[PDB]
Amino acid sequence: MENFQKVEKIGEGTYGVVYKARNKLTGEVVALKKIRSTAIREISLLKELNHPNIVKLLDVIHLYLVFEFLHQDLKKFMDASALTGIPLPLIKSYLFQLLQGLAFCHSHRVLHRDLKPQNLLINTEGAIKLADFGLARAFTLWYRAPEILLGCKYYSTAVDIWSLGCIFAEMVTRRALFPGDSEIDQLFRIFRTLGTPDEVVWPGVTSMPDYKPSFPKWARQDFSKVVPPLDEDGRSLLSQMLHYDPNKRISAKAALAHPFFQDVTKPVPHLRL
Ligand SMILES: NC(=O)[C@H]1C(=O)NC(=O)N(c2ccccc2)C1=O
Repeated sequence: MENFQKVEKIGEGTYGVVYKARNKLTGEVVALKKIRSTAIREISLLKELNHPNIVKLLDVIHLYLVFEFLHQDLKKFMDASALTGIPLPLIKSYLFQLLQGLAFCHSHRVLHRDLKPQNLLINTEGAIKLADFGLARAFTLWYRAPEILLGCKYYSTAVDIWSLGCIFAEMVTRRALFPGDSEIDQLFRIFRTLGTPDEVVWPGVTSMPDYKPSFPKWARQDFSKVVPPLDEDGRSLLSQMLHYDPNKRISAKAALAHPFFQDVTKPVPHLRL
């Protein structure tokens, strides 16, 4: 658009093509997202959701969304760190920061609903920020909470804690926890790991729209097997983020007080930009 000069195509997304652009009025570099009234209302409310761990929506040019620009996303970083693995102190700092952003948005009744590594942006200062926050409501299974896969219509902020659980496990193991090709394959990958849910562990699950009594019954695996060699604090946190039951699932604000974060620090990553 006339205020901007597109500098380079960054890539793509569920919403459209993403470009690095330069504001000609001010020389600021931004991310410009070309999208494919209640939507623009909703998208616009997102302008007021400012937190240091949420990528800032600067304006909405009715659609192009102009966002604050960051050089790298967590998927690129993990891919680069795949041989060696991200050091624990950094995983912990990132998790802590993402929990802060979530707790903020969740306090304002705003959910992401589509968290994935390509949506988590990182800088050289050690920050990590949530991109595309809110855009789903305003208008890749791998990070989807089981309530959504089972057809719940009124899912909650819990869904983002699940997604972040899955990411936390991926940073630690250097492998996606639940890499599904179908909703059913997504769900079976989950069940094969945490076991097939039932009323014991998830009260009301059997009433979910897509629940089937004929689901194969798998036994739960130990978390020490799922995220070796994460320590006890980390595993304990992770198990609470990955509870089937959305009401048992730890809140972002609760997670921040977990003892895994007792010695959280803010390391700086090794970025090649
Ligand atoms: N602000 C953003 O949403 C973008 C950003 O600043 N930088 C960035 O690399 N991306 C991006 C991330 C992953 C794939 C394609 C583009 C953003 O979406």
